[PDB]
Amino acid sequence: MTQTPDREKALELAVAQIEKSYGKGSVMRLGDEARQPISVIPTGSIALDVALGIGGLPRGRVIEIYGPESSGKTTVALHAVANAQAAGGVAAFIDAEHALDPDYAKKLGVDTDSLLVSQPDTGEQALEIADMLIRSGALDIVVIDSVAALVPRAELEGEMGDSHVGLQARLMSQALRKMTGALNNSGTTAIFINQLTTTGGKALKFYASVRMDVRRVETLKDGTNAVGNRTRVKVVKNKCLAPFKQAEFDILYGKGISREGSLIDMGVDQGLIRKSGAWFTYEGEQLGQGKENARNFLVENADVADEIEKKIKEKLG
Ligand SMILES: Nc1ncnc2c1ncn2[C@@H]1O[C@H](COP(=O)(O)OP(=O)(O)OP(O)(O)=S)[C@@H](O)[C@H]1O
Repeated sequence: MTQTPDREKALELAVAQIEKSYGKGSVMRLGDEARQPISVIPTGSIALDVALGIGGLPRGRVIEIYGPESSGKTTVALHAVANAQAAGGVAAFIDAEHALDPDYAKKLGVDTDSLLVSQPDTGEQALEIADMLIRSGALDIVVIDSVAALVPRAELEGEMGDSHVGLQARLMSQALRKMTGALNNSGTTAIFINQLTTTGGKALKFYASVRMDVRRVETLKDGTNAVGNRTRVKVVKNKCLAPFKQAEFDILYGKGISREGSLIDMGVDQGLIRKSGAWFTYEGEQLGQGKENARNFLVENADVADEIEKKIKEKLG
């Protein structure tokens, strides 16, 4: 085929016709600029926000965060909550692990007091409770802790002959379908924490519109012991912007995600902040000597912090 121009035009209608029936994120080029909506739940880390493309989590979708135990998910999730919350939004927390610490959550910015919590007996109850709580069209964000802890009724009792094995993947399958509808039809985004899959996974893997692979990189040293960690997240799936994009941020013990720290790391890799060796400078005057001093600077001089964060959004968005 001695073609050339008439190709790019035909390929247009291809994609064009693909999206028209399968959705707008069905086909993409890893290079495509990202589409951008009105609502988006900031994750609390400008780095990851600019790796999700839309600058934060997508409403009306189902998000999946998975990875080793003690990676960062619940933090990354609780943050999403604090944001959705600080915008006058209401959130619920479906607990199947019984491992939430409000003091921490509160430090991150969660308004625990008005944080709706639920602790289901069986897995179905947990998902059925999340359903209506979703159909009310009142919740902004809902997070189910552990897709691996939602044991079906059967297993929880004595089981049945009929045909068992793989009761979750079904409990999930069924659930996910009935739910997907109410989600992308109410504007409530739902987060599913997965503990490192094949569990109830499969189902979710596909329904999920954004899949996050969270993992700890190093144990952030601090001259002393260990303030926080160096988490690395990678959107393995993302129907809202080109996927396979990754980000890294710090999680200070008891402090949570270091917004400021991200402000700096993104700052330098965007030319807005300079590095005169150990020295962190920003458009003239100095920020400090060493990322921590820098961070410690931004944390209090919160007035400038916002300036920098503001500009990075005018630079990429
Ligand atoms: N209650 C807490 N108090 C102090 N630090 C915490 C607390 N919960 C989490 N962290 C820190 O945050 C990081 C892990 O976030 P987690 O909430 O454990 O998320 P995961 O998403 O890692 O969670 P499991 O799956 O580990 S709860 C680590 O660096 C922890 O030290």
